[PDB]
Amino acid sequence: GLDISQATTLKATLEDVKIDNGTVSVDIVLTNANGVPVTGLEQYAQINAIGLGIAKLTPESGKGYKTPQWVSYINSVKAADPARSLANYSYTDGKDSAGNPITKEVKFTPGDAIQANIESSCKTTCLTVVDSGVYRYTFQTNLSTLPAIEGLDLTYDPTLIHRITLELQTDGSKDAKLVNSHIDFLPSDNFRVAKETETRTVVDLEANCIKCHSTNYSDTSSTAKPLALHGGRRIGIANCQVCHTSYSKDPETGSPLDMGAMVHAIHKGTYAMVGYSGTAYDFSGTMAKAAAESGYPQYREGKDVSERVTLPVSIGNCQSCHSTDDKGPVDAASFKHHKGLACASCHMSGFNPVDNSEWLTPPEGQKDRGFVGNYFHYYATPEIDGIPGVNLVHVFQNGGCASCHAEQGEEGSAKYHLAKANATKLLRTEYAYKLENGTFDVAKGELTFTVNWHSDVAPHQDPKVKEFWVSLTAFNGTEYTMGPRPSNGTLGRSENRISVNLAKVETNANLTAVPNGSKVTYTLTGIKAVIGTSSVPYKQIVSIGKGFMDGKLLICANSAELDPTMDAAIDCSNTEAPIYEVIVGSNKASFSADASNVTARSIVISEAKCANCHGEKADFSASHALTHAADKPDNSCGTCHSAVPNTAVALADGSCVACHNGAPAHSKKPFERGFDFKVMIHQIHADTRSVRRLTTDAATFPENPANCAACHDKGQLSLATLGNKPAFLASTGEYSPTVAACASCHATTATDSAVIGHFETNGGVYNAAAGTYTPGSETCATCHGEGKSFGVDKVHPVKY
Ligand code: HEC
Ligand code: HEC
Ligand code: HEC
Ligand code: HEC
Ligand code: HEC
Ligand code: HEC
Ligand code: HEC
Ligand code: HEC
Ligand code: HEC
Ligand code: HEC
Ligand code: HEC
Ligand SMILES: [Ca+2]
Ligand SMILES: [Fe+3]
Ligand SMILES: [Mg+2]
Ligand SMILES: [Mg+2]
Repeated sequence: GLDISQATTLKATLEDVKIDNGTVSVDIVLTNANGVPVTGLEQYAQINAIGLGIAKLTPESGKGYKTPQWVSYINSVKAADPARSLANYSYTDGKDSAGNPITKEVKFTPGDAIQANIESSCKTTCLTVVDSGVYRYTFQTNLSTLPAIEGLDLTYDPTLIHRITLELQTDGSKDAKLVNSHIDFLPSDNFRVAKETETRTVVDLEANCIKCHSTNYSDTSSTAKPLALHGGRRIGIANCQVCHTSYSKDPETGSPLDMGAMVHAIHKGTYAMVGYSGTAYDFSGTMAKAAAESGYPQYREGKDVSERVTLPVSIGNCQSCHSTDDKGPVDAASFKHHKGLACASCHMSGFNPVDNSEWLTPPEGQKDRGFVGNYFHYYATPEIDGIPGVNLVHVFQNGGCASCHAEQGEEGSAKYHLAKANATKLLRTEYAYKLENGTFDVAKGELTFTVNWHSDVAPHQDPKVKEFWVSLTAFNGTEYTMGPRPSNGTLGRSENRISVNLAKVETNANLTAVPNGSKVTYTLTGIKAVIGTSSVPYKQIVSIGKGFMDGKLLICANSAELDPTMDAAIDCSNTEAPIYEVIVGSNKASFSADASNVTARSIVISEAKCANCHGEKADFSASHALTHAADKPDNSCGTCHSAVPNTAVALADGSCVACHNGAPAHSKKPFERGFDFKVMIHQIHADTRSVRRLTTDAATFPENPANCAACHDKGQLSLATLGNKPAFLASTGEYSPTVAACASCHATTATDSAVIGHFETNGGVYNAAAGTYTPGSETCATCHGEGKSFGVDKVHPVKY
């Protein structure tokens, strides 16, 4: 009491107990959710797995500090399956400068390989009940009778910190009756629990991975996507680390299984390897491309997986995964120290000591540092590096050793990796500004507003300010509407938006700036529109007379400034240094007839949640690269199309919805790739968008898209006023607001006419003629609003 077969939850800790003579054993305390010990395991006919592993944490040395690494005592040499040993291939991608197609090559090194593993085949056979719920595992594996493996030192050493892991699973259970636990200890100190500061953690699931990954292991829905590997049984980092060691490899490809090398390459979209049952897992998507383009008979659609990982931050954004704020692992700084496979996993993509065998020999009369060392020291170039434009050899020759080789508490290559992110923070603080409310004299066509700038050197006088965009958008109090595309006007070519570069006051005849210390008052004139049936520029700005103003300031920063006590900002016309751009947003101010506030548009998503995956203050100019991207936002087509820059900053306050709303202007897309913000964002992240503008690859969303709480906070989906918004008029017809929201996943076309009829029965319109919907007519909220009978929070797999 209580019997395993009536237990609904298991919790286990193998925190307990220890070994001698090479013979290892450990106690497993198996209990309830509440903590009633579960009895009868050792007899149980419904056990799926019981696995235990053990490993020592060996030290490493070289120039500077290098972190310790796990060695499993349990290992074996695996041979490659001949028919699943992947062949080399190539594929076309893009054109060179002459306009000729570029061919890329992907290369492998199939061959026998070491793999760390655990003890899985024993199960109950190794168990002796010792107490209520408390079992005892003695390893079949003895530390003394371990078969030698070439290159690997497997000798037992009680002075080194040690790990044992448990994976335990019953009744086919993906969560409730699944456990991974582990114990680290120091055998020599009578097997005492290791201090956090003694073992090796490096990354923590919650501090480092959860910002993007789902850990809803029990998720039953069709779109579940929890981070649980190997049939669903492996979920804890501490467990990964025993098998995914620096020496393990996939024999079919030569790919490393080292945890860092594997994790960097997966998220960079370069990793490929063959796993259980000969399934090829290609994280680049290029295998499927090659198969399509020239044949590749080892790729089997519907069994092998070849899809490009689409990471929502830069692979250079280390803080996404490695803590720098001292609230993660105590050994978090491990990422600052050189380690061949880690460094190579980004900078040496696609190279190997067989196809790049020259790099095994240093240049004449230089020291041999191994394959990776020699690349970093001698052979790397900007044209070939895994991060294009990077020059490692120049840092070797010119930047001093402490650039990569770090003593404990030094920065090492982190000085290069975090430099732009750090300077970005400082410059956003230093150039912070406030927009005051504007006074719009509509009959005069004149908007006056004041910027509270950081100093008495105004934006147009500061050569480190590349551009300083302020955009104003009409807002009628219900929802933004872009409207039809007008003919061009002096200030822009949109009915509802004007963007003006305040840094170019001296050459803009419509713009005046009057400084008063730090405060600069700007007067923009020529905002005039004849109101009738025709589309004309500023038509809504003029007829509504009010709305919002948003700032997007671009500061030029010096990419060669690495010392954080120096000034990062640099004169934009400087020619020595490569320059990168720092973005500084603002408050969202109002404009109106007397400069009083305009009530804020409702907030229906969480800024912080977008930032979990995209990082803080992500920029989306590059999302506007397809069409008229080089047109400036004060100039004709660029008013809407610009990427230089796109003039929105924040994600949750409706800045994007100023354009991405239910009334796209011209060359309209159909619903199934529609322009309206909720429709677009739902379709991208749920892979229901028929076509993405800039890539043929579907987003690889690391959460469950039906987990509404990935983006929405509790209380944001009441749906109470949603039916009062304007319908979304797509190319072919219009869709009422709640319909557009739900059908973006549920019905991107009229495939299932029961769903469509459900919409039409309850006040909804779906691909109807323009003007059919009357705001107010949808009655969706009564049943689907949060907390109702079929509430969006009850019916989807949410985790708030
Ligand atoms: C206003 C036009 C709407 C819209 C846009 C939706 N609903 Fe409903 N809905 C209700 C019930 C009882 C179900 C079935 C529940 C179940 O089988 O578990 C549904 C189903 C849906 C869906 C899912 C359709 C699909 O199979 O993909 C969608 C997208 C949807 N609804 C949207 C209940 C109600 C109501 C109770 C009287 C009301 C009113 C509405 N729904 C209104 C709307
Ligand atoms: C030892 C029992 C393992 C533990 C614990 C974990 N993994 Fe693993 N994994 C292991 C091996 C030997 C292999 C290669 C198999 C081969 O055929 O050569 C892998 C493979 C992966 C992969 C590649 C994709 C796949 O084959 O499914 C991934 C992404 C992976 N492993 C991840 C991973 C994670 C995150 C783990 C902790 C939750 C983890 N594995 C534990 C062996 C073992
Ligand atoms: C998740 C998508 C990551 C990003 C982005 C970066 N790193 Fe990483 N890194 C990650 C993991 C899961 C690990 C393995 C930890 C382990 O159990 O081995 C690492 C490891 C490294 C290491 C090696 C650390 C060590 O073995 O002690 C280094 C040197 C490293 N990472 C550097 C690094 C840099 C510079 C990054 C930004 C440019 C970066 N990593 C990103 C996960 C992820
Ligand atoms: C990054 C651009 C580096 C700079 C600058 C320097 N070194 Fe380096 N070195 C680097 C790597 C990635 C490696 C491989 C490490 C591995 O685990 O494979 C090496 C190797 C060495 C070694 C061997 C011992 C070791 O620390 O692993 C030595 C002794 C060494 N490098 C010396 C060295 C010196 C003297 C440098 C300044 C003139 C120097 N390195 C710069 C990366 C980089
Ligand atoms: C991807 C997760 C990486 C890992 C692993 C490593 N580095 Fe890296 N490196 C990466 C990026 C995205 C960049 C460019 C940074 C930028 O702001 O543009 C770099 C750059 C470097 C540099 C500077 C190169 C130059 O300025 O020309 C060095 C010296 C460097 N990287 C070294 C290095 C070492 C030694 C690593 C192992 C600890 C290592 N990198 C891992 C991305 C990634
Ligand atoms: C992780 C669970 C995410 C959450 C939370 C948010 N986004 Fe996302 N998004 C994610 C991925 C993996 C991708 C694909 C990235 C790629 O390179 O293709 C995206 C994509 C976007 C895009 C499109 C970018 C492009 O095609 O140019 C947009 C505009 C976007 N995401 C916006 C966005 C918003 C506003 C979110 C909060 C409501 C948000 N995302 C959350 C991963 C995740
Ligand atoms: C008008 C001034 C815009 C604002 C403000 C925002 N976007 Fe936009 N976007 C706009 C247009 C005219 C286009 C068409 C394509 C082009 O290159 O001009 C787009 C397109 C997008 C897309 C394309 C997605 C796809 O079809 O797969 C994305 C992902 C996108 N825009 C994102 C986006 C975000 C997140 C914005 C707020 C930061 C945003 N846009 C503002 C016009 C305008
Ligand atoms: C805002 C008032 C716009 C201005 C000014 C111009 N365009 Fe545009 N365009 C706009 C939208 C919202 C869209 C997407 C419609 C959708 O439903 O997704 C477009 C589309 C195009 C296209 C099609 C390619 C595409 O990215 O979808 C083209 C070729 C195009 N726009 C050209 C174009 C030109 C030449 C303009 C100046 C004469 C111009 N656009 C202005 C919105 C707006
Ligand atoms: C977004 C910025 C991420 C963070 C932070 C981390 N991961 Fe990730 N991971 C991300 C994406 C977009 C993908 C592809 C889509 C998907 O979820 O399948 C992944 C994938 C993985 C995998 C492979 C899963 C599989 O198919 O076998 C692994 C093993 C993985 N990610 C691990 C992982 C770890 C350990 C992280 C913290 C150190 C982590 N990721 C952070 C996006 C993001
Ligand atoms: C991030 C990738 C999202 C996930 C996951 C889900 N939604 Fe969403 N939603 C997203 C955005 C960018 C928007 C528009 C935001 C804005 O400022 O306009 C929306 C909007 C909605 C709406 C309209 C709500 C309203 O305006 O009153 C609804 C009804 C909605 N989303 C529903 C919803 C459901 C039920 C989800 C889980 C199945 C869900 N969303 C996921 C972004 C994201
Ligand atoms: C993508 C992010 C979605 C949004 C937006 C909406 N829904 Fe959804 N919904 C989505 C998925 C992938 C699923 C399947 C979940 C599962 O457990 O397999 C669902 C489920 C439902 C259901 C269940 C009943 C049914 O007949 O399917 C209902 C009733 C439902 N969803 C309603 C609904 C409404 C009203 C939405 C707009 C407010 C809506 N969903 C948005 C994915 C997404
Ligand atoms: Ca394999
Ligand atoms: Fe035309
Ligand atoms: Mg002027
Ligand atoms: Mg564009």
